Amino acid sequence: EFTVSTTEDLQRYRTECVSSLNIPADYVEKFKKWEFPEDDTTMCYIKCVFNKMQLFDDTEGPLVDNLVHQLAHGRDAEEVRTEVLKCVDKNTDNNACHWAFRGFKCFQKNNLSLIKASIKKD
Repeated sequence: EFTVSTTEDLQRYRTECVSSLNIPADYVEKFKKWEFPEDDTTMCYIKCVFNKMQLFDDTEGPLVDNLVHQLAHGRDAEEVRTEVLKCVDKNTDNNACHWAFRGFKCFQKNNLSLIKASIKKD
């Protein structure tokens, strides 16, 4: 089942991906600041994190229902879906790392932020 990711999920996934991909220390510092070079190391890191957040599958590609759940904060879901779908394409160069990262870049361009604050009516 799909659950939305928080900052703490992201921190755990970063740690796991850094370990499993043997990411160099200097990349880790950038990643902690949410700064992402457009190189293979970084693109495969983004795929790894999106995999773990169930936002991207290496065969099916971007996972739209899950992305909408992650992005919408329970509001304007059909509008969010419209925006997400603009960012969905096929694996045109047969590199799942590039595929995932292309999605991410399109999210950034369209102001679709996967990790946002939430105000709770207490």
